[PDB]
Amino acid sequence: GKLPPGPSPLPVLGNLLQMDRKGLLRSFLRLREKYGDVFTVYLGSRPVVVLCGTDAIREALVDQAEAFSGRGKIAVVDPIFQGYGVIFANGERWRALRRFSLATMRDRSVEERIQEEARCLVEELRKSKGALLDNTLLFHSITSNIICSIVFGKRFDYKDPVFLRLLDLFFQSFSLISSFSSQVFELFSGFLKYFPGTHRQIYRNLQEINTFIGQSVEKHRATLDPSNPRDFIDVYLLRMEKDKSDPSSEFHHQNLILTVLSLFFAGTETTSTTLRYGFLLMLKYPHVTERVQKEIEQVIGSHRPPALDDRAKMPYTDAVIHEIQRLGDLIPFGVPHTVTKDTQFRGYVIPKNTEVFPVLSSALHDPRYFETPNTFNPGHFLDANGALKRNEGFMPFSLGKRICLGEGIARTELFLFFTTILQNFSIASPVPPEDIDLTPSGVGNVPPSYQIRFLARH
Ligand code: HEM
Ligand SMILES: OC[C@H]1O[C@H](O[C@H]2[C@H](O)[C@@H](O)[C@H](OCCCCCC3CCCCC3)O[C@@H]2CO)[C@H](O)[C@@H](O)[C@@H]1O
Ligand SMILES: OC[C@H]1O[C@H](O[C@H]2[C@H](O)[C@@H](O)[C@H](OCCCCCC3CCCCC3)O[C@@H]2CO)[C@H](O)[C@@H](O)[C@@H]1O
Ligand SMILES: Fc1ccc([C@@H]2CCNC[C@H]2COc2ccc3c(c2)OCO3)cc1
Repeated sequence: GKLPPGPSPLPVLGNLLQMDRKGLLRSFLRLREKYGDVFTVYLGSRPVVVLCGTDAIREALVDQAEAFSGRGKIAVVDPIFQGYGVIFANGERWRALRRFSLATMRDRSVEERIQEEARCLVEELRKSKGALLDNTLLFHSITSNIICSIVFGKRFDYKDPVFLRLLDLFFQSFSLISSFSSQVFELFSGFLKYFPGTHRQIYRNLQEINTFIGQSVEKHRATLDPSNPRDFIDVYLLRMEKDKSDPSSEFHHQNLILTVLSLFFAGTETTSTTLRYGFLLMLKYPHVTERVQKEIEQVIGSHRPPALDDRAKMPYTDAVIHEIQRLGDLIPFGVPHTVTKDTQFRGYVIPKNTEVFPVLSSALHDPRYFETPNTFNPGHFLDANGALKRNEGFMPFSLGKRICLGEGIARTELFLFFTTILQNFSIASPVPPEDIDLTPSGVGNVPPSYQIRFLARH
């Protein structure tokens, strides 16, 4: 057995010279062209196995789900997470935190917090009276507020300057994490960590968030009612007490800080940018947005708030959302995995702990599953009867055991925010549809910034 084929590497520099300067995603797509769907690339001196196309990614993450369930490190944030918290934990630590986190958030429901946030957002947008605005901040705020409501048992006002201060420096961290400079850090951190760069700024920002999280933990502990836990932090503190006699237990303070940080880290920016991309497509394609508001009117009407049960009756809107996520492609080369043991895969052997990237973009644009993969097309998700249809290339949340933990919540946000906004508002912008440019990144693709008006309807 051996590793999947790929370009021969240099000793310190790995496959530096066979990389493309546009970044990792582009580097991977060009190599795929030369080497096939499964290949090995050296990021500095680390071998990394790259998976492209729906079928190879499913063969790994679904057909050998356990083998492929390891988590690989992200150099720019590892000095913060250091293998703690739900995202970056491995083995028994991960299993315990993932089990605990799923059970905890799945119990005012999440749906209800979302409808309340959407109600707050609409009330805020109305105050605009159709003024031009950049919706970036509002979309960061609504999605952060869903996580806040789950973890801290509260939401924050849109104009709260302390919320906004922390929000700003938190979201600044995402742009930085996505930059070319950080991508270079992913390859050569062993050297570059000794010099100034984005990694110090990412570190400082996230540590400052950890400080605030730590203060809210103290405050929760001081006011705790063990009979009536308020939120994720309360429930976790009760688990710490329950496990206090087990010194092997994963429920300690560091896992708590870093699990809370993980939920904001994974659950805010992807959701927010999906919404922002969505509204950019809805300005580019008024006929779609018109059909979505027609379906809203038929199913929901103009008086009551959308509810999640509405989605089953709204295949067209559901299909529009699927297509926004697909074309959005917000995590285009996945989040690194590792194999948890020596692994046979398509006739190659992948040694234990080798890093693997599932290149979700190449599934999202797979021409086997999407007739017009580069064109916005809700028909990709609709059958001949206009009913929603599952699509095997649709894996924006990934697949298998590491599948997005927040998938259910994120989809509920997407549905209720898109539909609650479009129920109450129509949209316009200074840029005619024809000149709207959808090209982003890209460790995470970021849409252009744009101006929009929300025009209150009857
Ligand atoms: C449109 C919005 C979202 C998208 C497309 C998305 C996508 C992803 C992806 C691609 C992964 C990597 C899975 C893998 O390792 O292969 C992931 C992991 C994760 N996601 Fe999401 N996400 C979104 C929103 C959220 C939200 C709202 C939450 C929490 C409320 C969240 C929580 C997490 C967590 C905690 C992990 C680590 C899972 C693990 O390692 O077991 N995500 N998500
Ligand atoms: O002088 C400071 C005053 O502000 C306080 O507000 C608290 C709030 O009660 C408290 O809920 C808040 O917690 C901050 C949690 C950190 C949130 C970080 C996330 C925010 C959303 C985006 C992702 C990151 O911190 C504030 C710190 O001040 C209290 O309102 C006052 O009692 C206090 O006197
Ligand atoms: O990590 C060290 C921290 O120690 C204290 O906080 C601890 C507390 O010392 C520690 O008591 C607490 O664990 C208790 C959590 C739930 C208490 C269980 C109770 C159940 C009812 C019967 C009494 C016990 O965890 C906190 C997490 O920080 C300090 O308050 C913090 O400032 C300090 O950061
Ligand atoms: F589990 C999760 C981990 C990281 C996220 C990030 C959250 C913010 N927006 C970008 C998401 C992906 O970021 C990555 C992707 C691959 C990488 C990378 C960083 O550096 C080199 O290889 C989301 C969920």
